[PDB]
Amino acid sequence: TIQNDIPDLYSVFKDYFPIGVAVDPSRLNDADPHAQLTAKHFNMLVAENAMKPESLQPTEGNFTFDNADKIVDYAIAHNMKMRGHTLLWHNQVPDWFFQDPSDPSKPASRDLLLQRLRTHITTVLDHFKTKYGSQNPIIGWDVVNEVLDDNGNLRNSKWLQIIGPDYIEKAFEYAHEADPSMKLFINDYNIENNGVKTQAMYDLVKKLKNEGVPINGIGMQMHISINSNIDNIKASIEKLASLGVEIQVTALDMNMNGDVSNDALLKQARLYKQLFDLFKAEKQYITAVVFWGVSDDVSWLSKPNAPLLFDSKLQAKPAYWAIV
Ligand SMILES: O[C@@H]1[C@@H](O)[C@H](O[C@@H]2CO[C@@H](O[C@@H]3CO[C@@H](O[C@@H]4CO[C@H](O)[C@H](O)[C@H]4O)[C@H](O)[C@H]3O)[C@H](O)[C@H]2O)OC[C@H]1O
Repeated sequence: TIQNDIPDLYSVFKDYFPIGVAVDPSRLNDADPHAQLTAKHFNMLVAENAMKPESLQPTEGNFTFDNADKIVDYAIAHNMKMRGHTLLWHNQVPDWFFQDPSDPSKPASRDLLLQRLRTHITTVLDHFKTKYGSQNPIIGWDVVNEVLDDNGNLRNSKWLQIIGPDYIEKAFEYAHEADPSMKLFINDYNIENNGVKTQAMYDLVKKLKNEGVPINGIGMQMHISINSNIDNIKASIEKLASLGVEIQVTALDMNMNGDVSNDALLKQARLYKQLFDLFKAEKQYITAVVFWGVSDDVSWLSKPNAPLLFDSKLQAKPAYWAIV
């Protein structure tokens, strides 16, 4: 059971930015404590998995929007905005995209893969626009996810192998053409560490924006750890923000490296407080902060862990109280 009388988390940040959360469609019923926690504390929602490519077009032409729509219906019912995650990735994407349909032992051509990407993006954005219209809660999409490798080069996924480096620009062009009302993001992890990947994200967005690619924002996943350096996060935000794009913290959680002791929870609270003070300080750039999961028991990190503000019993942790 949840604590009904403690402060609604997002309300603490109303003069700064929406606070959202990634959810599973099976945790949205009124009587479910995870759904109670979701509606109480967040004013923004993201599908943890239901809007990924395999979740929306498992086989060619066979679109499966029921789970995504269940999440959108819930967001509408609770007056929450949404982020769309994600139109292109190298995981949770079906193999059929990359196969020649007459000979599945061979790869699709550059033109066929680009056409498939255009059809997927356009169908996905047109589905939400035609079904929900002005009530569509989605304000933007992660158009491409994790396109850099950890050395800062372009990740050599099947998209890069078949099409070449301009597949990124093309995804943005297709999404902008389908729905020019959506803010378009490039999303990635490790770009908060102020290392080679941060520099590479800055370089790639600088280049694509100067070429007229309609990129509106950079999504910083923020899968940080109990040992993360706040100074590196602040320097990454400043560097990426200098491009004149919005910054959203899209998938925040904290890896405890197996240490879930009471001492570690107190260290986690001090670090989360510093992190949120930094986000507030950078409110002129940051337009959303989203946690990657509702509570520790449903976090995607392997066990043992304690990554979020609500524990495995759905209770507020020391980090919740430090932030509010
Ligand atoms: O048919 C069933 C399968 O579909 C099911 O497969 C599961 C699907 O969930 C995978 O875990 C997900 C991996 O993505 C994580 O989100 C990432 C987090 O990192 C970045 O922020 C990134 O941008 C996000 O997309 C999700 O949090 C996580 O749930 C899982 O690995 C896979 O096995 O398996 C069972 C079948 O019945």
